[PDB]
Amino acid sequence: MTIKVGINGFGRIGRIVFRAAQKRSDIEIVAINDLLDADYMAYMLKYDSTHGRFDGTVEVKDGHLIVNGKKIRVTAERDPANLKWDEVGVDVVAEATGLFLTDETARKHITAGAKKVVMTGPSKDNTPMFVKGANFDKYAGQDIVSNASCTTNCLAPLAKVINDNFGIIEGLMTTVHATTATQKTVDGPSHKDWRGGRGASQNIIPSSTGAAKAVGKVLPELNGKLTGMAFRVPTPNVSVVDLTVRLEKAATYEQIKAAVKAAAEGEMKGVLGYTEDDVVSTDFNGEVCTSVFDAKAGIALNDNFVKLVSWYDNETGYSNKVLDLIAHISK
Ligand SMILES: [Cl-]
Ligand SMILES: [Cl-]
Ligand SMILES: [Cl-]
Ligand SMILES: [Cl-]
Ligand code: NA
Repeated sequence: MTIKVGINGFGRIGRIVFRAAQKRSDIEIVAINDLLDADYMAYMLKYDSTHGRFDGTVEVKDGHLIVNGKKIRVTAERDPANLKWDEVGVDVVAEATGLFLTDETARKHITAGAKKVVMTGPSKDNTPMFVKGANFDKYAGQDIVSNASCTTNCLAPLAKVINDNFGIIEGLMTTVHATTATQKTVDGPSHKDWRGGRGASQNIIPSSTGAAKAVGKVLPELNGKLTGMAFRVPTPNVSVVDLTVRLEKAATYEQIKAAVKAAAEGEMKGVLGYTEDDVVSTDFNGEVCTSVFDAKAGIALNDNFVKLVSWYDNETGYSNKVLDLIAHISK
């Protein structure tokens, strides 16, 4: 009904999740933790290069934050066991620091008073992952879950539809992805990912992403049938997937369009979108759907070998689904 949420990590996702929460009445952010002074969090919230100025009022009082007349407890604990979430009545924690993606590390929020935790990234251990449009129904009361990755949220719903209707024998996917915080402005160090340390604005950078393989986990029926890679390009936000699949049942492109459009207007409304316009990436900046099929962009070699294209706002879509998952596990 009215779920109290605590955000750990006020980075890109933390902040977009925060903004999306203002527009929902069933969820309230009541606390934020990060290694930042309240006055600086206020700044990061008020102004955003990609999504413009915060629609609302934000002031600082007594080292805490006041957003639209509500107190938000601001803390700067490095170790999550000290967060004392129960003091501000937190039901669920959105773990968004990118550092606690295992059960033992995330479990600390529960030790600190929170009832459940939602990792805003794919889990490094086998913490179960949930993707709206793919397997929310599979949630089974676990107290710690993952909302997977932004790319998986784009791919899973589309793949599910395609597979349910025509059967995916095998597929390879590519995502042309926007630049992110892990990259560098100019050629710099990235010991675990050499290419990733190259100047982001000057290059097309190949990168790895198990996101395609991870679909196998949220959609068991596709386990071992998909995999892929990514190219990081110089745009600040919004990415796109290029799924190339081989189908069991023959289907004309017109039939595929109809299948997706049906899903978008029906069962997967709000998750999977459909467009026939001449769109470009900026047209999805701010998009809430996690996957928006681009009918005109895709191409079919034949009734059984097709290349499908779907857009996604890697910050906004995912952030909204984090909230959707929080709401879902709180039923
Ligand atoms: Cl806003
Ligand atoms: Cl999983
Ligand atoms: Cl679902
Ligand atoms: Cl469901
Ligand atoms: Na709210």
